[PDB]
Amino acid sequence: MENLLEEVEKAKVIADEAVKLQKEIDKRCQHKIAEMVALMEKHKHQYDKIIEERDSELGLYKSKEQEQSSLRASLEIELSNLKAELLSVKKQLEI
Amino acid sequence: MENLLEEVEKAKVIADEAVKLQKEIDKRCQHKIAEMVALMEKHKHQYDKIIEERDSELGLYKSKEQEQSSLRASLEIELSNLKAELLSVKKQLEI
Amino acid sequence: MENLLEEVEKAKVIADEAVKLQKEIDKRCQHKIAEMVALMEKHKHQYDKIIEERDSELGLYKSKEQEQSSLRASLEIELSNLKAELLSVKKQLEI
Amino acid sequence: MENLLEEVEKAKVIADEAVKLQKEIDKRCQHKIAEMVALMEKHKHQYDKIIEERDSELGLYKSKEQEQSSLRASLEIELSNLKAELLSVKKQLEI
Repeated sequence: MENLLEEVEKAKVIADEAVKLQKEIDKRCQHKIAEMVALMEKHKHQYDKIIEERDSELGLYKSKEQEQSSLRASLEIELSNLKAELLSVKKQLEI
Repeated sequence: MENLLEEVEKAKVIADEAVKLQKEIDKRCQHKIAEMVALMEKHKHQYDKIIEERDSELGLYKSKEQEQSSLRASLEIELSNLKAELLSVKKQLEI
Repeated sequence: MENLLEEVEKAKVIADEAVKLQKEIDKRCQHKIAEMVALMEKHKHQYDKIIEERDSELGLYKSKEQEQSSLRASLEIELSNLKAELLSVKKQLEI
Repeated sequence: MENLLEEVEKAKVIADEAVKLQKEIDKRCQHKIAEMVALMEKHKHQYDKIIEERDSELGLYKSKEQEQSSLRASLEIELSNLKAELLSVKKQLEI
């Protein structure tokens, strides 16, 4: 009759060990998901930082490219004015 | 005297070709930056999607883990009640 | 006649300033590309680390899930053996 | 005496339902980990693609920047040669 009592005790112990082991498995999987979510968050914030910086970057880039284009315009006008004054002196000498 | 005129023309042509080549280089670098920014944006949005989904995930997970724990509680109480009634029958038989 | 000399000097100065400014622009764009490439490399290596770890993870997970399943099997067999011995005692008492 | 039989049956049913629910939870967590691993893999491969392309990019960039520098050198030499021939003509005229 202690047969049944011992068998119910084994049922209890088996159930307990199975439940604790499944809790361990579950927890480990949850922690993996947590750490991957955190890594993704970190990367996402870094990309946000870069994309927010690029607007100020473009403002500065626009200022500099405008100055660059103005310089090219000046250089072209100057080589043209020079070629013109040379065409003038050449004919003054043709006299 | 056409020496100077031709030399100023070469200056013009060299300047023009250098300016167009530097524009090509500049544009290519800008397009690389654009495409990398776009890739980063896509990844960032995907991470946002995942992290926003995980909250609903956790709501569902909580409901299911609560049901699970309630079931374990029921199983423990039942094996205990069973062992107790067996301890009762065993003594009733000891008579 | 110093007109032309001064004008050629201005051409030289304009060309020099334009070239240095375009070098600055170019360099800044190259450095942006560099830093973004480095960030991508860092992220890529981190993902490599995670994906290489997950194989060992799965080995451990398999060991634990096998133990879990064996425990469930034991619990089922035990509750069945118990119900059977109870069906036996019940009839022994029906006598 | 059917009390114990019914109670063992309830233990069996509770255990079965708890085990199936924990399997569902476990599976859902594993599938989340799978899908996140796959997303990370996709991103990692894309970064690999970009970083492998940038080497050919740099080869082309080097060719173009070398041509650019050669052009600047030509422009400088030409404006210098021009200023020199002008300094020559100016003195020939000073006579």
